[PDB]
Amino acid sequence: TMTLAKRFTAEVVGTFILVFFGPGAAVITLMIANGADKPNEFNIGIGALGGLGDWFAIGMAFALAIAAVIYSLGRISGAHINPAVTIALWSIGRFPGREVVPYIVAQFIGAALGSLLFLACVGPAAATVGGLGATAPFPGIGYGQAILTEAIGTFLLMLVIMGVAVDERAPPGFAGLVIGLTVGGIITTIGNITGSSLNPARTFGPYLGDSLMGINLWQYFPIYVIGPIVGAVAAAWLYNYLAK
Amino acid sequence: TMTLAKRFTAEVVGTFILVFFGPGAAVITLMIANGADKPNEFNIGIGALGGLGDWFAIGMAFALAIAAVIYSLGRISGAHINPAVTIALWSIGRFPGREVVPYIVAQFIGAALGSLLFLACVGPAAATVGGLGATAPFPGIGYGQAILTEAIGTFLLMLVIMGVAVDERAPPGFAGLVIGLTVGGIITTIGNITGSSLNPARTFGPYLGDSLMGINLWQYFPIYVIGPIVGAVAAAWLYNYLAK
Amino acid sequence: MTMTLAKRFTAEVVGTFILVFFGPGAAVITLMIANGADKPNEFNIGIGALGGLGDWFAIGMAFALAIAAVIYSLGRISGAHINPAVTIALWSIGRFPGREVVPYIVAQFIGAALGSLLFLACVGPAAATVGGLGATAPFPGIGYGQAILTEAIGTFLLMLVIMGVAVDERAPPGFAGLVIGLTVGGIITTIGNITGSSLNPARTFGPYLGDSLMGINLWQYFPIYVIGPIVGAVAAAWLYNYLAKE
Amino acid sequence: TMTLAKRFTAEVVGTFILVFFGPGAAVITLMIANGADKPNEFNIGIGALGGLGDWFAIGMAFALAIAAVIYSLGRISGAHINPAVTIALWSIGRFPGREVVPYIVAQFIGAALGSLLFLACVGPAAATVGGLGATAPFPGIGYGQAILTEAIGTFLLMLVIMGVAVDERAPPGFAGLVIGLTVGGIITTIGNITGSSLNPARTFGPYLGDSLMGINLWQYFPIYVIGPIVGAVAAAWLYNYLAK
Ligand SMILES: CCCCCCCCO[C@@H]1O[C@H](CO)[C@@H](O)[C@H](O)[C@H]1O
Ligand SMILES: CCCCCCCCO[C@@H]1O[C@H](CO)[C@@H](O)[C@H](O)[C@H]1O
Ligand SMILES: CCCCCCCCO[C@@H]1O[C@H](CO)[C@@H](O)[C@H](O)[C@H]1O
Ligand SMILES: CCCCCCCCO[C@@H]1O[C@H](CO)[C@@H](O)[C@H](O)[C@H]1O
Ligand SMILES: CCCCCCCCO[C@@H]1O[C@H](CO)[C@@H](O)[C@H](O)[C@H]1O
Repeated sequence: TMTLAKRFTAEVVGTFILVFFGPGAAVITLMIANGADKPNEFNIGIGALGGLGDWFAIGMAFALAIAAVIYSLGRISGAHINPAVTIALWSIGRFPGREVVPYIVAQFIGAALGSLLFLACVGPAAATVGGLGATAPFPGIGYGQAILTEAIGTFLLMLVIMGVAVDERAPPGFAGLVIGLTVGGIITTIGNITGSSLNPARTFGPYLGDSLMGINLWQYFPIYVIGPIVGAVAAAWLYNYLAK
Repeated sequence: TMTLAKRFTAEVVGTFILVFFGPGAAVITLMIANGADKPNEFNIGIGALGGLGDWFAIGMAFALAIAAVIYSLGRISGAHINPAVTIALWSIGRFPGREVVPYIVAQFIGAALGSLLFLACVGPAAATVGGLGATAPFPGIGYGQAILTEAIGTFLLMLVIMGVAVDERAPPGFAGLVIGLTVGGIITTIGNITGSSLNPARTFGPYLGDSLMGINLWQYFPIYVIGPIVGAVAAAWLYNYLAK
Repeated sequence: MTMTLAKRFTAEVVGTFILVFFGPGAAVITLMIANGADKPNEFNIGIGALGGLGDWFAIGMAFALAIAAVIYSLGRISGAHINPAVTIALWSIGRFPGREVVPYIVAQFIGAALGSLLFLACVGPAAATVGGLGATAPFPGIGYGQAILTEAIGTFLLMLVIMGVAVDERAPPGFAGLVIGLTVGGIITTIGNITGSSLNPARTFGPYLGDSLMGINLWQYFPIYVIGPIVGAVAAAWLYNYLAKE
Repeated sequence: TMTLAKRFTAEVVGTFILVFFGPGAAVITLMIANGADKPNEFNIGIGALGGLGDWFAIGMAFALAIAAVIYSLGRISGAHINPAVTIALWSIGRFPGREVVPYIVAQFIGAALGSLLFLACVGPAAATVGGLGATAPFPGIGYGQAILTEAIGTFLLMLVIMGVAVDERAPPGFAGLVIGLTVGGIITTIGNITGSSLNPARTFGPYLGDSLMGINLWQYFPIYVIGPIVGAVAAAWLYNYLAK
């Protein structure tokens, strides 16, 4: 088992790729669709040109990136790339408490780096037109519902993480592909309701870049901390109850 | 194995996710596409912006969710999340008769919960504009053809379920992924003909929420009971005849 | 459980039926739902009109996931050839009995006609008059010369995968169905708007029958979907062996 | 191992299929979308009809082709079909130096063949309208950023190649599928920034056909040599540091 110093840097490089490519697709969708007829308020540009196919596109950007990361770095850090996962796994005694805060920091640092680097790669348009793919409720969606859809979202994620990754009886090698594809699915449905974050670090990244680029959104941050965690811890604890 | 009480609650939580995310994509497609030019009668808003890609998006929302459920819960309840499967497996003596009615109830309860919760998450728009993703025949499609396409649909599903899940010679671990992706495929073709239900619990959920939200559609329910069961039992029995 | 030929025949019918019901069935539904939308040039015939190339990947995936489903359920029984070019290619390497090539191809053709006809019944005449029963034929500005070459280059990559992940002893077990299907899905996405990406005489036949039954005669183009696929498959099979041996 | 003569001809036939089908999708997208409303400068026709779904479509054309090639030919040549990979693997002492130049030549020859054959298959339209799918920066993207996005791109690729192919502990059989799907993912995000080449041979092919068809673009070639290599070598070396 690799030194914590190396699992930290593994968690950085992982969450960096999560936030570079995942929310990077959301930006590029918005940027190439910018100008097209948005036929109602609920449609904010994503879906304008490719309908829900735009959301699957985006979900798959996320999924296949997430999968890549697990398959390359999972053996090293565990490939958490998400604080809700770390917190959920800790709440079952599958992760050391001493390492939860160090992991989450590694995730946040990685997320900020991915968001900032994407911004540099594309130009200011990435934020002013793409929002750096930051998550926030959609037209006609309150905070109440926003956390609930984020909890129901991250509940299904963690449930798969238990079933195909943590459980001794899980078929080896499927983990990365399954976990990622699952996220990809969740984004397709949940995307146009809350931006399907499922992940505090993945929300943080853009929020920083945006508020660095003049666009302050931290009002909505709790939705992406409370929602994901209550979903993940719920999933983790339910799993164990059902499987013993 | 796990107590029936726990396989029940496993079947609820499974069918819940099946109906939350699967038909939830259908709703969100319709909602974001609401207002766009529907260039003929046959196009009812799905396909309006993203063409058949909208249907594949939707199918994948389903497929990846279904897969997630099998990989997480299949080890517990069997992950039937569908009464036609349960009835088909019983008709081969692979499932105890004592448990078919308890399973189907668990499925229906889970389906109503997933439909209701999605509704709460989004708002009334989810029903009045999205129809809660309920299945029903498409423009120029009679009841005769609607049960036949639903049979031909659920026939291919069950056939895979025999071939990659029930059969002792099936390559282990591929189950969840293959079965889900297969559904995904069916929806892509059959979607704009009957809404590709393949599943009485998956049709029931929306139908309840809709008729709770003022939109009564139970006229069409037999198409999604008869069609799927005749398809599933036909597949199960054909499989065994061919494989011995 | 090496099942009787009678049962591998009926397995090959039920397999090629699902291949032609769902595969070309997506192509029809694409056309039908997109019917009326602005086709911004000649090369766009309605597929791509609403969902761009995403419409072609949608269609390719309808094919791929159906093909995959078949292999994983019936492969253990008939071999899940569901394609005469495959049977002929495998025979040309002595991996399939000559006595069973003609019986296999007939099973495939019967299954393909049944899938095409059943889809037609399911939807209505619109399925043919508007959807063309998803029959393959060259696209605007594509000659017969190029149409067979793109169909050979197409089915060459298919058969090459079939060798590598299904026929070869050293292939990782269980991946076969998924990989072979997804591969087809890939080929359709690129080749689709050039020839309809048939890769398969039985898959072309099905629609052609239904169409010519519904008044739309297209057999002029059938050789493109017999010659092209076979020359591609037999080439792939024979190249594979040359590369992988002694 | 098979003789080098046969691994050469294996690398030709592989990179041929990479460039025929991969960039072949890009051409067909452009050709069928030719004429449609491009609602801003950043949208050059890809995305016009199917939004980002057009980019995922293209990425999957690539991914599934790449996967096919590894699964069929990887056993023979290693299925590099990419000079940056060969050069990266050499830099770790996993590939013989004597074979790096021969491999790269095989790749280039195979790429030129695939590009030329596609051109022949379709007609001049393939170049004059499709650009033979050649990669080049997008509107508002400088050379500085173009190499950085291509490095960040090919960095993720090689990182997966280490994790699921080179590493002794990698789950067997997942290689082809995972590596290809990963590329597919990268193209979806990076596509509309640089054309997501990740690969000198894959850029070369089109560039030749194009400059044969009157369209000279070699001004941009360094972006697709420097970018990919620096990304691949960085990834390879980082991996080993993290995994020992
Ligand atoms: C205990 C409830 C905490 C809320 C978790 C958020 C995800 C909601 O998920 C729900 O969890 C419930 C558990 O009570 C189950 O009864 C429901 O079927 C399930 O859909
Ligand atoms: C008929 C009088 C009873 C109230 C309606 C059903 C119970 C409340 O339920 C709510 O009703 C709203 C409609 O106003 C919906 O938007 C909500 O999503 C639904 O959950
Ligand atoms: C018999 C079970 C009652 C559960 C309390 C739900 C209260 C929602 O209220 C009512 O429910 C009734 C039954 O669905 C119907 O009259 C209407 O759908 C609804 O207005
Ligand atoms: C240092 C001198 C060693 C000479 C052996 C070189 C032959 C390489 O061998 C090839 O390598 C590929 C990837 O590298 C493998 O995947 C292939 O199976 C194999 O054909
Ligand atoms: C240090 C001596 C140089 C060895 C040359 C490479 C030999 C090929 O080694 C090969 O590596 C591949 C991964 O790329 C795998 O596909 C093969 O299973 C493995 O045998």
